[PDB]
Amino acid sequence: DVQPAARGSIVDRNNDRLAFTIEARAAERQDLRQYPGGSLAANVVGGIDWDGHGLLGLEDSLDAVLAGTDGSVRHKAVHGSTVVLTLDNDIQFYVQQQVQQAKNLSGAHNVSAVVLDAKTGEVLAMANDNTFDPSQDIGRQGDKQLGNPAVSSPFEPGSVNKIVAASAVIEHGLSSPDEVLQVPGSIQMGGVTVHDAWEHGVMPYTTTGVFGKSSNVGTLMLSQRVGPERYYDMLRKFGLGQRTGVGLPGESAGLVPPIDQWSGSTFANLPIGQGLSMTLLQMTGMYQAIANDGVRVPPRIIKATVAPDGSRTEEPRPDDIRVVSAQTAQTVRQMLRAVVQRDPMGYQQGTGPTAGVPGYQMAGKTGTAQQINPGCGCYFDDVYWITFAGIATADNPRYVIGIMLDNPARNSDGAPGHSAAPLFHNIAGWLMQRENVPLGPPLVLQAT
Ligand SMILES: *C(=O)[C@@H]([C@@H]1NC(C(=O)O)=C(S[C@@H]2CN[C@H](C(=O)N(C)C)C2)[C@@H]1C)[C@@H](C)O
Ligand SMILES: [Co+2]
Ligand SMILES: [Co+2]
Repeated sequence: DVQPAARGSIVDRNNDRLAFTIEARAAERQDLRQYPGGSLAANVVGGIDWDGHGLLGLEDSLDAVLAGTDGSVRHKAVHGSTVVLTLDNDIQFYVQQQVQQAKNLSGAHNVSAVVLDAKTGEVLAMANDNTFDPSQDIGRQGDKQLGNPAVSSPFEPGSVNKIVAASAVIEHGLSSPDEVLQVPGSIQMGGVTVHDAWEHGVMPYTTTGVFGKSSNVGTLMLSQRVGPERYYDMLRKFGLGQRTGVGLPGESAGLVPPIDQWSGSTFANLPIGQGLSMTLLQMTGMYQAIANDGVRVPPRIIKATVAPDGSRTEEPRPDDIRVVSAQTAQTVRQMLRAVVQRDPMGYQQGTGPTAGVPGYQMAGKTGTAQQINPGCGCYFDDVYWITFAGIATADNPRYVIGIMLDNPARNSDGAPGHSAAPLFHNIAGWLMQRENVPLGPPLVLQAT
């Protein structure tokens, strides 16, 4: 009497299959969910329950689309639609493997990475270490990552947030890349004292150098020119504190204190990336706005759905959001090249030279942010999120990469330190090579 719907499949942007169903026998007939990639993108895809309905991930959140509706006799069975993701399995597989061995090498508790298409904001890879395998029983995998931290688990971004300040001073005409500043080693601001990560007297950093060397004092001086209201406004335009709408269950909104509630010291913290939280996707989404000539396209991971007859409906495109002008966005991309610039004499070296890839105009930003000690309700001294976000490339934006490491003891490649810059190098360089992308004067970070 019952006519069963056949579960639809989940495929990547090139119709490469991630999840699909085969017919078997046991209550006699029995559908078997196949995951040919094992753990590949399982943070996104999810897994099935014993009854063949989704248990978690997109298998669950899109279950209605994928399961269809059983028929009877007459009511015709509505077979499940196939879901096409924006993911590129080749990119996802490379990125997911690099994330796992950045975790092993660095000693971090967890690692995640997001790659967005620069122009559309489509999610090309989203990965975390320790990803579970939905072809095996989930009750055997308590030691595994079953979820999707890149959207669910916010963190404080540290100096990667300084893209907001850079964008605001350039957009409002308050400074220019070549302005020579005078940056003391510390200032008193809103009742507190902010210090640069290195002791120094007054340095003649250019505005480019303030972000290239990640000077907190320089960042806050420039942020004083912007003001709290224009700064908070730019935070919101970059999409912070708000869900992206990417189409994945468990998305966190992060946390941005609304301006009417700031304490006297909020403005001394937010511009350098403390006192607010965001997900890795929001973080990467900020750099996508600058990559896309100032126009933020909220990221999306559903590309389309295919009906059982074979007809294809594209997912509707989210509306653009103008954050800064194209001229401003191009200026910020060029400035962020200083972060990855090498200088043997040290003077004109950024904080992330290992993130540079010779022959390409890589641009990016390093971050280190203290975490909150759960017992004192205060910051740890020596527990950090490490972050990096960057654009490949400044002159031709194609890819946007965001990375977070939860408290590594070493670099992402295993050398002493605690930088994610080498992970960006690996991924960004590989994206250029695999597409045979073809290959000016040094930037001035520090004047005389
Ligand atoms: C931003 O994350 C903080 C400052 N900017 C940077 C930076 O982007 O590199 C740092 S961390 C810098 C690099 N590694 C040095 C170090 O002493 N360690 C190995 C821990 C210092 C600044 C702290 C901003 C939030 O203060
Ligand atoms: Co009827
Ligand atoms: Co290399």
